[PDB]
Amino acid sequence: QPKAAPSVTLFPPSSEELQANKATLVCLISDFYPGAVTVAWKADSSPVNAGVETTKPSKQSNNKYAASSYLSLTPEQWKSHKSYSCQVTHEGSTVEKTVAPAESSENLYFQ
Repeated sequence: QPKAAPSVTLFPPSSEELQANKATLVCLISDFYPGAVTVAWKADSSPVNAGVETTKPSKQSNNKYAASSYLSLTPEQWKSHKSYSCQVTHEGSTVEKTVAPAESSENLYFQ
């Protein structure tokens, strides 16, 4: 069970939660340590740490563990920035990603 570099994938909030004034970030993590990592997030200027849920990992076809984190914040908080970044700690290594999600998609509106 050697070292495994985790993946980083940021996704926009769901319309279901958005409509109700809510946004939950999703961080896809695969091919990493055996359920051993550090959950961390980064916002526009103010970095995040607490208020994030972590679901138990799961072995893959290659025995590689896969997990994901969820950030609990308002829809306006994320909407303030163009894209979010998910910090993934591994073997003493931390990396973040940045990508702006589609706009055409439905967002927080007057239900």
